[PDB]
Amino acid sequence: FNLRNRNFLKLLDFSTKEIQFLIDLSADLKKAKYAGTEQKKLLGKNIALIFEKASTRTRCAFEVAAFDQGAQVTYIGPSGSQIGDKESMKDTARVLGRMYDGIQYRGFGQAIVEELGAFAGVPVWNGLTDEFHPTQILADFLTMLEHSQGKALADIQFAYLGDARNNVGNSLMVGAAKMGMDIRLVGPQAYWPDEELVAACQAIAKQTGGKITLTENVAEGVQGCDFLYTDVWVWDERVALMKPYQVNMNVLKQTGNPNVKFMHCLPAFHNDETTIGKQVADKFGMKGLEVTEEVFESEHSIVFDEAENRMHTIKAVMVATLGS
Amino acid sequence: NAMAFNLRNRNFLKLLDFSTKEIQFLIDLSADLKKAKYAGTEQKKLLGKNIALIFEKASTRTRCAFEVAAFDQGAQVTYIGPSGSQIGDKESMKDTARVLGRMYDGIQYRGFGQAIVEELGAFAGVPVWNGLTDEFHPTQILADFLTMLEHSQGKALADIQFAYLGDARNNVGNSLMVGAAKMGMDIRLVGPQAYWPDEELVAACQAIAKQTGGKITLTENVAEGVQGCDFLYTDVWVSMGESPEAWDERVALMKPYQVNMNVLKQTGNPNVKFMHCLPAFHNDETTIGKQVADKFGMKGLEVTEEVFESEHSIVFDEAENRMHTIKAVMVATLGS
Amino acid sequence: FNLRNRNFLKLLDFSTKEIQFLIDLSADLKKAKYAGTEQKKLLGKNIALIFEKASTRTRCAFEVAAFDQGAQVTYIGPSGSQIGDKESMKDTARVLGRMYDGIQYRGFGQAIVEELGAFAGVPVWNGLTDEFHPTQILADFLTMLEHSQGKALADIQFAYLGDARNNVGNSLMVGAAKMGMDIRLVGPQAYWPDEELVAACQAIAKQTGGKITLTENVAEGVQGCDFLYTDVWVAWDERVALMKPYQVNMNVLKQTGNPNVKFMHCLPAFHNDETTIGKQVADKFGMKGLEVTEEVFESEHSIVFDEAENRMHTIKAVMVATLGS
Ligand SMILES: NC(=[NH2+])NCCC[C@H](N)C(=O)O
Ligand SMILES: [Cl-]
Ligand SMILES: [Cl-]
Ligand SMILES: [Cl-]
Ligand SMILES: [Cl-]
Repeated sequence: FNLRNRNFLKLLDFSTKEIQFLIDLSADLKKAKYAGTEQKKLLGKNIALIFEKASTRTRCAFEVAAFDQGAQVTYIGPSGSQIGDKESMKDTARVLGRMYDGIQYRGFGQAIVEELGAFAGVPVWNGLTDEFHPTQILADFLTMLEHSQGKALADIQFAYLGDARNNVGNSLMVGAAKMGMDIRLVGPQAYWPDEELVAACQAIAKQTGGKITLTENVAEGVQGCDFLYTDVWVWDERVALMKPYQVNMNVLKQTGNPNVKFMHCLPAFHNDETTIGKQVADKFGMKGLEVTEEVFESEHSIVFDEAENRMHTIKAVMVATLGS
Repeated sequence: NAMAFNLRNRNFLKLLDFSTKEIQFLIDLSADLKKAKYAGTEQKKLLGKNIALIFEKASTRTRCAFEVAAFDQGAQVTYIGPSGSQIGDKESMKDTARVLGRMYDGIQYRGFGQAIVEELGAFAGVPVWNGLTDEFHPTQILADFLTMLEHSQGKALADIQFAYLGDARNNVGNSLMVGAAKMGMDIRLVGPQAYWPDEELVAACQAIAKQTGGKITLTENVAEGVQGCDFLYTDVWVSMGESPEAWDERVALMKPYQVNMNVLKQTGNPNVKFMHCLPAFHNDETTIGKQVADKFGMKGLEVTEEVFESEHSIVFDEAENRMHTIKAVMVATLGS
Repeated sequence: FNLRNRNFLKLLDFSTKEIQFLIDLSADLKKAKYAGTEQKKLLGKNIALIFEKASTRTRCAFEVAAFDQGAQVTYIGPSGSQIGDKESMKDTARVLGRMYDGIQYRGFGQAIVEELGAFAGVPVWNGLTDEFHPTQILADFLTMLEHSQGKALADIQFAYLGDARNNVGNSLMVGAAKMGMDIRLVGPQAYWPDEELVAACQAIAKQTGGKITLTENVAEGVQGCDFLYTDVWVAWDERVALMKPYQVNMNVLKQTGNPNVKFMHCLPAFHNDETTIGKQVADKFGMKGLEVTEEVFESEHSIVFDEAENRMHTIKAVMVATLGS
């Protein structure tokens, strides 16, 4: 079975087995690249990559995945896009859909990409919107499976620390619900995900055997976790509020799990080697913000495997929807 | 096969640089490449060729059409955007042309004066293709003529009658007039006299038309202009690199030439089709189109939503044909 | 004999024979492309081109060379958010190194590219930093060889006129010392290269048979030269008055006493009124052309477009040598 010709707009649109299939495909494509046996399933296909806001990481993952599979790409960056100011999205979708075989869109509201998905007539893939970051969560779930000693996703427990009211938190929560996982959102109540979405995901989790806990208590939130995940907190008010949710070595110890792994979608502020991270940390007497250098660079840290897996999972999305 | 040989290594700077039969050859070639692509039998004639795409203005259709065409034909591309170049600021176009010509096998240029692209064409040493200037947009019109043929069962171009409404002296108007003269068509340019093409260009086209059996009418009278037309064509009333303050004094002047359902009815032709080079301002789903239309109490500018989305509209077929026709130009001039 | 897996960060990192090898490979690749016999050694490789500062010239040479060799490229152009603002270079290098097979960097301090080179895990190539422009000098040396009536580099004498205190002057001086050449830096004393780099190059030149001369005297500086080289001079008002005596004009060519002397320039050049900037500057001083006159630039002595073409072939050599298989 396949997702041939589907769009990839948000994980809400997919079943448990369909998400698993994409992850399994990602693993097979990864192995094949490393083994030099990769079969080009997108040979002769042309893809357009529309970025209304810069996202070099997502961009590079799409380009490399396309190139590996025999496709060619057109990158349209923030200044290149005429959409919404000079040309409607409906018109733009119909035009691009005539010339290209598939289209990636990274932008603002989910409603924009849904309209592209409705009008383009070829597969449309969401590289990130305000609401959702579905490609990231695929990469994360693949990374979890690679680092969990054969535990399936439904047997995994993880915590996301800090500000969960944003695309990454939203997508982790949906993904966890879908896959029957036990997720804890650990952070200040004001920054828990949207109540409507939580309610929807709780409904999903009840059918899949998943669990969703929202808590301000770090000890309770991380106890027993296989993975700990965080992201940047964006600052005076936010830092003071978020500071207790910093992932440091003590937090790892509080899991009680010597095999705990640490994940971060990146970029991370973990030391004074960025302009911004130094500015903030100095103003606040910190060394690293959402995560400490010690944790970020430890053997528990799997962030660069997670980063690499952006590419393999985006490759799976394109192959599944557009490959032949 | 003189024709094919005679196209090799040419620049594609304006349709004034091509014969009737050459234009027909490129259109036919476009149709052949369109069929082959759909059939999955396309033979790559630009394998190993590298093409530079210089864009001094914004583009969606023309950029993507060059990229896709190049990719389909085995070529690779380097896109240099409006922030990327600055030509003439730090480096002369003569120098830039000579440098790019040593590295690349073909160059596309979209920008300002026709003189600039002609200088590029003179100095590069490889084929240079005009993807739009202030004065001309020749690839557009190849796509438009292919679309007209495809939507005129039986008819050749010399049998077709069409009207262009609006700003007749913009690049698209100019090119449509040239193209119609070259192909023996009956073209009406319908819009205010202040925006008619340059009298020297008109004279040149009228001379061409007399030998092909074409007809060129410039008129401010909508009914005389559209009566009997097979196709009605328009474009946005202010062009790129005109300043946005031009809208203020152009909308009211151009408003009588809006393509609405009533204009279609005035052709007297129930099978009239509508064309537009795109982008179009036909509703409130763009910030600029809403703001301008609202300033005049309009809904849609040069074309109404009703027309644009009707069964008479063939704009997305026209847009797709941008790629097949660009492909033809590159294959003819650089292919082997 | 190979450079497989090496970075190409600066000519200081290479031996005389390694530089010669790269130049010979550039020549071979050039001949192969013209002959239609090129063999693709980067087939299937993906390369990232990071340009923190624009250069359409260097960019196009990397792209075309990658394309000819079967590679695919991702061009990442200049923005408000530079490497090190939001993400460390160490993190960026590691991520890009997992996705790509090779990485070009053009940007700011040499330290940045050295860090990228240390962390990426794949070959890293310097397309220009504040300190060094190594790919340019390889192109220049190939061009010199091609236009030298049978002479090797060690046999060549050349002068660089004007402002030498910058990446091009620095690289030309290193390159010349490495290859045993006789280089004259001809210009006002305040614009000679960094004194520490001069000292280091004088030490290299002593091992290779090279010669480095710094002088303000044009006649003495250009006497006997096979090539004359310059670059743009733009504190715009004060520089131009200082630099004006070092304009390459026909009289300077004649002062070499060499009727076969050739003129080189890394480009872009201000040689007339057909650029906004060149016209704006020249007009203040009643000049037509700044560092070079139109007459010299467009003359039969000028080899600037051969030099420009050679940016591609030499960049191709660097990628093939380090990443090819
Ligand atoms: N991206 C665009 N606005 N394209 C329209 C191109 C044709 C139009 N007459 C122009 O020169 O502006
Ligand atoms: Cl990103
Ligand atoms: Cl999602
Ligand atoms: Cl034309
Ligand atoms: Cl160097």
